[PDB]
Amino acid sequence: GSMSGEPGQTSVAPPPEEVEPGSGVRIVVEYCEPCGFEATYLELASAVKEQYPGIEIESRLGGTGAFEIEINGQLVFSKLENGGFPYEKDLIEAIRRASNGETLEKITNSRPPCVIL
Repeated sequence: GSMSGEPGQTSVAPPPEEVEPGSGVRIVVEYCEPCGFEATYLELASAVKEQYPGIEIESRLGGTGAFEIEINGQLVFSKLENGGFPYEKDLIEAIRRASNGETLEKITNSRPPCVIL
């Protein structure tokens, strides 16, 4: 298939009021520090703080070229399975579904880790 699909439709804008309604979650981007994946964790760490300054997003270790996302310290969506290509709405809707107080998407882990040759 193609990497493209549903490009950016929204436009830019100035810094809105200062409110952290998304407070109530602890994001934890698990990635291989000693690899060079920070380029992605820093590109969002500057946009996540301007959105939800109330939450708490820290950096943790993964293992090797990994990017296990943990909206609440628990892997809910791996990047080594899909192939990457995240979404600004997928990284922001994490706390919106977690802080909601309702069950979130879980994995049964009935299959091995989708490798890549």
